[PDB]
Amino acid sequence: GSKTKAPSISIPHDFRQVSAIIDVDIVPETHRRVRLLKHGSDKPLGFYIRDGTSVRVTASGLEKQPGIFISRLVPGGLAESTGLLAVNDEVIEVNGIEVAGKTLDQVTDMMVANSSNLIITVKPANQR
Repeated sequence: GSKTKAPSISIPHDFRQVSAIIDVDIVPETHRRVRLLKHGSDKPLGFYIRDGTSVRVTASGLEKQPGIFISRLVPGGLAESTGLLAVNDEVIEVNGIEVAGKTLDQVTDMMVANSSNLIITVKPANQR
């Protein structure tokens, strides 16, 4: 019963400026689909992937899980072009294939199998 909510809340954030990486307060998780369009040419666009230990706090304590991150970033590469993303950031998907629980070799192979339609999902580890 009753219709109690706040239907219309209005907190307008003024910012119609083109977003450039100004970093002070909190880096948003821009799930940036970095796509490599392989078409007659198969070049590393500038993003690279890493396999490393991500330390998380579980009920078992501080544990490390294998996670896919960025390994190297080349200036001119789409991941660098976004600016919001750094080598520290985490990888989630390749095209439409999740990389979680998969080997690095497998992730690299997958992105080559699907290089012409390669879209990589990365998520900022620049948390605050």
